[PDB]
Amino acid sequence: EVQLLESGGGLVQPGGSLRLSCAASGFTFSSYAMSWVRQAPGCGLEWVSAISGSGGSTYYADSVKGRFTISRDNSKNTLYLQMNSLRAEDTAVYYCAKYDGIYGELDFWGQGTLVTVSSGGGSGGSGGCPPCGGSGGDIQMTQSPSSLSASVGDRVTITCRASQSISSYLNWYQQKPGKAPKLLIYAASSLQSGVPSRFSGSGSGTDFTLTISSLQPEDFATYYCQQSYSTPLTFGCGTKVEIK
Repeated sequence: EVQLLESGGGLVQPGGSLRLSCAASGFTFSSYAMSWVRQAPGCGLEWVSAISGSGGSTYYADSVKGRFTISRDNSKNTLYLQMNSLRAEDTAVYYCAKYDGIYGELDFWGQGTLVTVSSGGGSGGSGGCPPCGGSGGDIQMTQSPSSLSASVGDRVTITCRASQSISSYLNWYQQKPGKAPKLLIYAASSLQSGVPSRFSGSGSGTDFTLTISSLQPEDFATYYCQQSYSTPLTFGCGTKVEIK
């Protein structure tokens, strides 16, 4: 079993510091880049930072540049996120994820740790949900529809549009309430091992589709697309598939 176990969340005061860790096991740690991905309460997925397998290259979303430091200890099989000058808007669950060097999908996720940045003066400082689908200079991911109502047995198709051509470096994830995301499709159309055959994807360039050929009860969840063409790795806003 691949295992990723995060530690270090908790309550922190604005301006304070936190150091997250993620202990890896069940795969050759130094053979994979790793990512941190966060999800503010009731919001979508936002990519935070990435580090190369050697540790020599690091990448950051612009909102955490200079405050956050990603690092790794390949002898200890541990990934770190040092977070300084924390802001209310950093409140989120933080996930570490293993990155695959060929297609760029995040194929295994930890279970997340909750970071609450608060001084008790109201929850409005967090700014609510951030702008999903990307920010300044990012590849924008437009996911449609935002929500849909369907029933067991229906065929449903979700679409995802990138602001530039990304060839087939597009991934789809499923997230159930209170759970970490799970990779469904990578490279636009390849099924991840263990994923039911009722899921399929297609497309290349800017336009992509995810189809569930027959909606089963366990498939009511939120689905996110994600481009892995270029850093910052952008997630769509998500489609919620709910019962009618």
